[PDB]
Amino acid sequence: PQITLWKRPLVTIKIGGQLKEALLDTGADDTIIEEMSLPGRWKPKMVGGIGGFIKVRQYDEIIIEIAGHKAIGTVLVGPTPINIIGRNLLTQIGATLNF
Amino acid sequence: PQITLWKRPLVTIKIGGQLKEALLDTGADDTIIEEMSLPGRWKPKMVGGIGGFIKVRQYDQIIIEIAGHKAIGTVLVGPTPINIIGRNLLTQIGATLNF
Ligand SMILES: CC(C)CN(C[C@@H](O)[C@H](Cc1ccccc1)NC(=O)O[C@H]1CCOC1)S(=O)(=O)c1ccc(N)cc1
Repeated sequence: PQITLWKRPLVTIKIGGQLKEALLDTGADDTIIEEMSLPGRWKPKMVGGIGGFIKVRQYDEIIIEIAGHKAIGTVLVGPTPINIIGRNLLTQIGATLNF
Repeated sequence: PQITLWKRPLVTIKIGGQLKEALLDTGADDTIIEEMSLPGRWKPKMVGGIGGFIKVRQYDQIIIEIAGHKAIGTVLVGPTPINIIGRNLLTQIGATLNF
């Protein structure tokens, strides 16, 4: 699809067997999802931006379906105020910014 | 242009005759730039990011060029990790997300 930016570019995703809403975010280097259980090992990471940093769990090799497009990569899990699909997975679904 | 997302989508902007670098951020509702002088009056604004909400200065009807496209609109000035062009000005320059 072509998504305009009059409103937040929210899409449905499937992760961990769960349907969620997430923001398509070209300003985010990596994908971050609100607290949930994911399989496998993880390591701690700090991510920050406006208002400072938060501590997250980094899970690798996670499959996520994004508006019907499947893609695999690292997913961070932590107390994000919104679910964010960052560049590490946007590239996999062929997302571009056009103007 | 068509901008892929393998690297951060950084572009040149011009504000007040000065060139700066900024991030095209579909996840940002608002445009926020690092401390600088802008003309006119400002109003208070609370901006929410990954770490919480912070106080910034809101300037309206500011002329800004973004990768050679003209925009005139609201610019926030505050503690940001990088200059961010958000949806308020991305819409003006006709940017869309495509996949
Ligand atoms: C600040 C930019 C450079 C980076 N962030 C992405 C931004 O899109 C971020 C996304 C977001 C939306 C709403 C609430 C919370 C976060 N929007 C943001 O702050 O909007 C502010 C700035 C003006 O408008 C409002 S991040 O969330 O800190 C982050 C960093 C690292 C990764 N791996 C993932 C996310």
